[PDB]
Amino acid sequence: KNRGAELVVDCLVEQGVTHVFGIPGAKIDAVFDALQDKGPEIIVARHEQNAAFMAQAVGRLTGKPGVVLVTSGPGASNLATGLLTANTEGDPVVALAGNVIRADRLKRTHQSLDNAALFQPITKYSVEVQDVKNIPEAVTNAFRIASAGQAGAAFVSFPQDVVNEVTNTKNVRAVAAPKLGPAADDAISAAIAKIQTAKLPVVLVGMKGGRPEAIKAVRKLLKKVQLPFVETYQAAGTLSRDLEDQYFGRIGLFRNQPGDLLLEQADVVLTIGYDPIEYDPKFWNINGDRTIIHLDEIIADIDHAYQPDLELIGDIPSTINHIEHDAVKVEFAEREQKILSDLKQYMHEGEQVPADWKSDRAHPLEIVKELRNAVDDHVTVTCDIGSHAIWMSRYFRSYEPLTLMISNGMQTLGVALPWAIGASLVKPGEKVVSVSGDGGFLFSAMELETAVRLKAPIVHIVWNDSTYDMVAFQQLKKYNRTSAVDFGNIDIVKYAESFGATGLRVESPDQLADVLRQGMNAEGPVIIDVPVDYSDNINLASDKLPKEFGELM
Amino acid sequence: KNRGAELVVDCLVEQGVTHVFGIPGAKIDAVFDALQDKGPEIIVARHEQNAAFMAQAVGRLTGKPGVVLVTSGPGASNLATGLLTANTEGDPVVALAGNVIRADRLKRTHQSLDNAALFQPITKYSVEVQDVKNIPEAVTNAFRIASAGQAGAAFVSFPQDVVNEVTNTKNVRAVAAPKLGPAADDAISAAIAKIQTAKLPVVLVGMKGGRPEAIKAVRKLLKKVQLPFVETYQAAGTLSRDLEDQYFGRIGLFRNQPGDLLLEQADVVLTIGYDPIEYDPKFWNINGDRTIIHLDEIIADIDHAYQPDLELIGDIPSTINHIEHDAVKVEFAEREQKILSDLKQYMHEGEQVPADWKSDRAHPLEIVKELRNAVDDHVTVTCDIGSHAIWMSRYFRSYEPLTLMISNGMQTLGVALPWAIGASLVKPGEKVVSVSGDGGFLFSAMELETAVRLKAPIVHIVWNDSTYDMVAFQQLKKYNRTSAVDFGNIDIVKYAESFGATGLRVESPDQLADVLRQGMNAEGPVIIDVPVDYSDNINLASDKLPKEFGELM
Amino acid sequence: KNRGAELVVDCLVEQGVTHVFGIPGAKIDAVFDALQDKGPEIIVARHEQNAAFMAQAVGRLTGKPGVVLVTSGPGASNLATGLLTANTEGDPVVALAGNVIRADRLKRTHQSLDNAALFQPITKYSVEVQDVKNIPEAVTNAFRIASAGQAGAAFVSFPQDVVNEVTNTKNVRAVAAPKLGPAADDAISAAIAKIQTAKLPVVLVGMKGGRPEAIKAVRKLLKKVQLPFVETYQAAGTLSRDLEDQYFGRIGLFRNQPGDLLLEQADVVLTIGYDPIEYDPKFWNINGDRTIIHLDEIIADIDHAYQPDLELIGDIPSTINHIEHDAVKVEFAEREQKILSDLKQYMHEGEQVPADWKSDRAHPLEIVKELRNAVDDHVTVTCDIGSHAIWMSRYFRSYEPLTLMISNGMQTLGVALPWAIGASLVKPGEKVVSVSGDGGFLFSAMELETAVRLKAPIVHIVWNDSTYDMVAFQQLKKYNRTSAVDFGNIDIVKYAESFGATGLRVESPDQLADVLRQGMNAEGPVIIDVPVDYSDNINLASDKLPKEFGELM
Ligand SMILES: Cc1ncc(C[n+]2csc(CCOP(=O)(O)OP(=O)(O)O)c2C)c(N)n1
Ligand SMILES: Cc1ncc(C[n+]2csc(CCOP(=O)(O)OP(=O)(O)O)c2C)c(N)n1
Ligand SMILES: Cc1ncc(C[n+]2csc(CCOP(=O)(O)OP(=O)(O)O)c2C)c(N)n1
Ligand SMILES: [Mg+2]
Ligand SMILES: [Mg+2]
Ligand SMILES: [Mg+2]
Repeated sequence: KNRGAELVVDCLVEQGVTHVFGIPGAKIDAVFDALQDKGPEIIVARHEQNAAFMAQAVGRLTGKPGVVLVTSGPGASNLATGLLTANTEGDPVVALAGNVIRADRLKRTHQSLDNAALFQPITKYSVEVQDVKNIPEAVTNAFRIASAGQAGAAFVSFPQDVVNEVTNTKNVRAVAAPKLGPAADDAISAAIAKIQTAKLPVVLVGMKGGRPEAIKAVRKLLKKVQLPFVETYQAAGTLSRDLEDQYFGRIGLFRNQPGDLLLEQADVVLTIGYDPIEYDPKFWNINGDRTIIHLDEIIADIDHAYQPDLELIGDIPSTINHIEHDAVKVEFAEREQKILSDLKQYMHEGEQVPADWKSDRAHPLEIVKELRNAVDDHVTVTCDIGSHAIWMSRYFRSYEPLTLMISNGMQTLGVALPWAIGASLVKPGEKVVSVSGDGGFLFSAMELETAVRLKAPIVHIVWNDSTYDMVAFQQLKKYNRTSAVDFGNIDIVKYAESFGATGLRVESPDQLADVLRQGMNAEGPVIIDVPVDYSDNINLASDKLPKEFGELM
Repeated sequence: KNRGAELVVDCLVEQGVTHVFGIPGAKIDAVFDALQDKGPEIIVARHEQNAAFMAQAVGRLTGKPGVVLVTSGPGASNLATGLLTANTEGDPVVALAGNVIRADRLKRTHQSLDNAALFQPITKYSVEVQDVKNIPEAVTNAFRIASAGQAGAAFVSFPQDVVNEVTNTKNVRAVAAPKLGPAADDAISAAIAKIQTAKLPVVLVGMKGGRPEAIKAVRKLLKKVQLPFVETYQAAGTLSRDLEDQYFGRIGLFRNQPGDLLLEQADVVLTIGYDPIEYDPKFWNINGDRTIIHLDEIIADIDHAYQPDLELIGDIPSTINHIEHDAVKVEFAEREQKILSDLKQYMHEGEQVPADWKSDRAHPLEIVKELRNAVDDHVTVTCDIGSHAIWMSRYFRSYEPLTLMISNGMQTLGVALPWAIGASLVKPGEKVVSVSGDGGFLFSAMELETAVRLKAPIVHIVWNDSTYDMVAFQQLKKYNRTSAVDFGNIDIVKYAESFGATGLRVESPDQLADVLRQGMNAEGPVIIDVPVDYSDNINLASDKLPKEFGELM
Repeated sequence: KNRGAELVVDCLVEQGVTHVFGIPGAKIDAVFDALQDKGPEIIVARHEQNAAFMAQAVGRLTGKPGVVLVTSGPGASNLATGLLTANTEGDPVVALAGNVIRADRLKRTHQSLDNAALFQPITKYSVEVQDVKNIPEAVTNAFRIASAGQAGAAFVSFPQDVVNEVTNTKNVRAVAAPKLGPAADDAISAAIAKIQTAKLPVVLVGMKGGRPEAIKAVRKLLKKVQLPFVETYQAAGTLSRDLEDQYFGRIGLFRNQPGDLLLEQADVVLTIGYDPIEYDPKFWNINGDRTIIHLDEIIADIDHAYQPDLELIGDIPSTINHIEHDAVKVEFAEREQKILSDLKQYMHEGEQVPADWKSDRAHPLEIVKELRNAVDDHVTVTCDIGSHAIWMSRYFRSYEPLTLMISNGMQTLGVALPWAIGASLVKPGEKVVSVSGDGGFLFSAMELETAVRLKAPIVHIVWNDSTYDMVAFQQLKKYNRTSAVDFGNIDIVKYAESFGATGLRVESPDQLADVLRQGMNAEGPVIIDVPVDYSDNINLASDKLPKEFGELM
């Protein structure tokens, strides 16, 4: 029809977008109309927050920007947290939003605000198009900027008259953002030299080390050089079953893990795609004096506790390959071998249900174990935020890239189920597993209607305790009292059923394996109610292990 | 304990705040701890969005800022829409949010962002406190600005170390924002003179004419001077059964109502507390030279279609009282009486179900009528956004200030149920009615747990059609096709039941009266499923009436 | 012609603007072109900064916004300090700036930036017009907001294509911002009662008390009730020769003046149009409980040291008149008479050159005295920032509204000379005196070419010491050493002459009176070089007086 709206759809077509997540409204209507003629499939969301989470999941899983499309005013403002989350967790997302006509842009008029100014602090790129001619340029740059390292959120606002205006404007080529080359040669050489001369060189795999191509490169380096390593939460899946012996767990949240003690003992740390948001360096880079090699697609943030002696800036997998090719196996002296062994044993003890445990409900580690054992390595598992997520982030092994998805920048409640829906669209023919607490579940559970409507093969595990627990035990640790953490319980089975989904319940802890398998074999979306005992949770913040290990040394 | 957190709580105590809506988190924990010792009762929300909506309703109902308290990062960013909606709909709200420690404010660290920069474009006042001493000043000023005409949102962010820091800083007195005097005497005199000389002076009652004290003054003026009048949606409740003959209904959305024709025929229009966001002056102030008198607490926005001949700026009720005191009854000539008379007849016809109507579902006007007949004058009714809300906004009579609440600034989906919860807390012991479509219902339906937890006597009416209808019929008018408006239906009765609420269904249109009454007579929260036939909705945007009236003229 | 540019000019004509200060450039050309056909006279500045200062002076002097017109990029950005200064000193200014065409607004292209975002934090109103039809609305609203209390800066940006676009858009009426009524009667009565019952009530005249209409009202109040009073620097001109006995000087900068001690001894303080930027309440409102009555056009800022017991909010002059009408003469008991008398003696001693003074250069007080004696009451005197301005702000009497202009919000160097040029344009045919130090002189001395071109009868007094002295003596008090306060001297006489102006020099202190008079009797701009001895400056910050009065008490 030659409107600005058609230019928007044309960009989405050129970009290879297959799904647009959105909710329509008057100001953005023409784009939704143009999408009836051609373009990506519209996935109708039940809340713009969830459309944004779904777009985030697509960006994380495909490396190409998830797309969310909304109307003016509350349509756009409902995107705030979603875009903020994607923008701090390395996920490319392009948001497209309506606004009032240019002529009324300054007025007190229905659903008008400064769209661009609102998204400026929470996006890589936030613009409003004020001439129909500029649409293909603004949108194309939005895609490129969202994808370029470090990937993030891009926001483009369209005044209603701009998307409705008839124009003879041409589209532009979807010029793909090009990758950087590997880090400079002298820097690669210096890193190899730092690793070979080290008493105990260790690898810290972070956010951008968790991409598939980076994991593949990391694995070769780890196997050849036989470096011990650790994961941040978003680096989950770096581990392969072959590397279990060199693996020292997931660091984060509280400094009391074997990975912390390993990092303390290292004299050289090679960090890969490390965004410190996942775990501030003031937590691990302590004790004193150790070499930091910072390997990433962008330069490091300088911190009191993070002053890289060496920066290898460039494309991450290429850089890792250069190191791998010329580095040789590292030989450990006996002192360090013993250290590695002890930490490995402490690690194994940390993963066990306590000897003095008895309960009418499952221990978190029982839920983790049974879940891991009922789900194939290749199945994508998404996780929400809370005490369950501490357990999952630490103890749920993952062995394939992008099969354990966690919000570890913004720690945003409600992401798990919509992430799973985004995942299922990206992985047709595959089950997707989502895990949340009961608090976070209701943040986005209305999107279960979307899952049912799509007949998505999603299995949602709700850890049921009836509190905002992650807040609660930290409150007890600081103040010895809780505040605003209690709510009533709902019937999760019947909630599921009211949406036309399947609802299951682990009625007693011994039924865990059977019910989980039943979910994996059920038709359509499943919600599983899993009662959990959280009395052991305060130990997630316990300082026993760093003290024990300190006495040993 | 004497922390910054105690200073925050002391301010709430001095402000006379009885309820704080919020969700705790690590960064804002100390304030929630301090609220255990004293201060307002904490209402735990199931989403910060709903906490903000609840605070908005308290603000609208009480004239004192509703208070919402949230943690850093996604805690704060989830407030965006809530605060924006309050900021543009005249509702005083104070938001208090946590942030990361000052030393790390610039870092990539968990849940960190420029809180103040984010809320700057969508609030009257958006600040971050960087010294514990400044807390009582920042908070007190936030309350005053939130309350001062025109009322809106204020946002205050606290870095974690600021609220945890021990200090001997003194509280400040809660100096209440003072009301203004009436508009200048000469402006009042001139306004009276222009009204007395008019062939057809009419009153347009707007957003700030909808406050109890303003409605009280407005009614005396209307009664004595015998002016025809019209309401904006947020002026609902201005009407008394005694003023029905002077009442030409609610204007808004589409220019096709008797109220539009009244305004066109007027030679003098007195607007009262008129925020043009409810209905742009370009829609009604057309086809002819006409005198505009702007009575408000703030100066007017100048528009092509709104250039006031006179501005009466000052305290609204006292200004109206000065006019009422010296104005006298207006005498209509026979020509103008017939105009008024004909418009009243057109109005009556518009409120009727068409004669050739037959359906297996309720007509929207049957739902409006039966609902109104089942609800006592004093009961607060909240409304959501959509086609249902158009029928309610036009045809649901209200006879008391603050008994029909509509989002007529941002038009935000999901407000109705959380608004009903806020209302129930402001008016303990009273039923509160909430009305939504099936689309908007799921935007906020998770807050049903809160309602059940409080044993709130809320009765929620769901208009069931299975689409985003308001978008849909407008798409058909423009494009002769819809886009992205379809979703599946959920079982509303079973949805309600899973929360421990009561679910009812109008299974056939003849049971509407009984089922409504059954809801009004139940204990605890009720959700009512009401099937509706929307085939007449397209006529809501029809130009038939202005055309018919044009020929008559 | 009927482009957007013509709509801009039509707005200036309707506003009654007689002078536009500006510098042309490609992006804003059309407006400058349109100004050749009709509208205000263009005054070409030699720097946009100075164009802003000149507009600020016009706003302060006329109460109608000074108007500045600049191009895109560095044209607009050169306005920052000027607008920031106007915006915090109560001066109405409207800035009109160009920008890049809409299509290229997001590009790296010559002179493009987000204009509106830049000016957002430093203006009352900062907007960009994106549709030619919106021009008349945006501009008219800019004038009203700049003028509305509290007056400040409004900024409007025009993309080049918007102002070059041919349009049938109509102008809008220049609807003048309406006056508020006085404060409410009950607040007035209460203030009168508190004043009558006071042992020692005093008036603090502030920024918005310095307007001609307010001073006029203030004078009646002070005369009838016989209240002692003090001025802030921007309240200069409140004094008349008849009120000298009730006059306790100008407060500000350092707490060591009779006015501070007066305020301390007072039990009731009526502040008038008080913006605390001129002197923070934490300096004067100390050592004891006292009643604060806040009289202003806007609500007060609540501070630890400022919690008004009463707020009288409304039109300032009317509110004062209402007080004056019903208040009666205050009777002082002997204790208070002695306090007042003691303070007048201290005040009189403070205005004298020390007896032990001997120097080969003038004492600051000799310059002040001689200048005052060489300048008629009506002549506007503008002042810069520095040690010279402390002497002037304290000791230069003014007897007429708007005849001593000081930057007491931002304290901006360089204002004096451009302010004098603005003044000379507001008051054609009158001499204007400008006073600066040698440091601030060069901040804006290039505008001397503008003064010479206009043949403006300006006499500029340069206090010559060869340092940034106000910084220097303050550095010595804190650190006992200076840093970066020294620069070389220029030949001020030759500087003046190179511009085609007259340069004079006070070669010895005894020629002070005659050289100044020689400047006042000269034709065209004159710069006067006056050597000054700053060895007594450190006493401006001396704590001597408050200690002596403390011992006396
Ligand atoms: C949007 C948002 N609000 C608040 C928080 C702070 N917060 C962290 S964990 C938590 C509660 C988690 O509760 P739940 O989902 O039931 O999981 P559980 O800890 O009980 O296993 C909250 C409110 C957050 N991370 N995100
Ligand atoms: C947060 C938000 N998203 C989108 C819109 C645009 N919008 C206006 S009405 C409507 C659909 C309402 O559907 P429903 O609640 O089922 O009521 P119905 O129209 O069917 O009566 C939408 C999506 C909006 N006003 N607010
Ligand atoms: C734009 C700007 N830069 C710096 C300052 C800081 N400052 C305040 S007073 C002063 C000294 C100015 O020296 P001068 O004009 O010669 O006056 P003097 O003190 O020597 O009389 C300075 C630099 C300022 N007020 N404004
Ligand atoms: Mg829980
Ligand atoms: Mg619907
Ligand atoms: Mg100097």
